[PDB]
Amino acid sequence: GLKELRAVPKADIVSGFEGAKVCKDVYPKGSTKWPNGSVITVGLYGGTPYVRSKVKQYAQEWSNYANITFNFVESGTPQIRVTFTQGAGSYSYLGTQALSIPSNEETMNFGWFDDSTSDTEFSRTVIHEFGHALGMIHEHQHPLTNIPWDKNKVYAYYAGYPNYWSKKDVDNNLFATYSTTQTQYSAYDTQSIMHYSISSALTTNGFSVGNNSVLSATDKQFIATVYPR
Ligand SMILES: [Zn+2]
Repeated sequence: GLKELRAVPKADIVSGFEGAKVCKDVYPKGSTKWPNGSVITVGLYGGTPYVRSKVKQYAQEWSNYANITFNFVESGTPQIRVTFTQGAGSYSYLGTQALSIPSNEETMNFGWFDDSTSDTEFSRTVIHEFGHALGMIHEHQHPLTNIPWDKNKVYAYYAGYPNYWSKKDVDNNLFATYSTTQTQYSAYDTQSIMHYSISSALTTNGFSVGNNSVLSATDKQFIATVYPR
């Protein structure tokens, strides 16, 4: 199979955020569009056969609309390298930033899948992370109220693997970024698979915001414009 990746220190994975389904922005230590028509190699590291089959299943949905294909392989150094490290959050580098990640590290992680995971949850989270793998950013419609973060909790969550974000890192990279609307679309698309989920595990009111679980009309149109036939 694939050569194993360097080990995650499971002590750096922060405990006590059970059922926190957070997409983490991640940045390489230091254009993201793939060449059009690319066939991108993907390797899966760990996970059960069931979980790995679901990832394949939903990732490849993007190719219905984009002129990009994912070739799931078990040899060499795949271009996208997917782990299943529990509790680390889910994430992907953006687009061709994957190609900047050392070969012994992952480029994508799914932090909460198991063999009881719903089809909708696989669809939502897999398509979403693969959206970032194609270069899409979060859609975030900033609410009029502002977000009621439990700042203590937010600091604790983002302090560990993979970000290792200090308090100032969190204030600049998280609160600042998500204090205003963020979009890649002309009109906002409440339906986008790329919407940024705000977990109630990180807020104070029980406030949460969720993700749509399938590709929107706008998602389908945008990605075909980026990667046309
Ligand atoms: Zn995301």
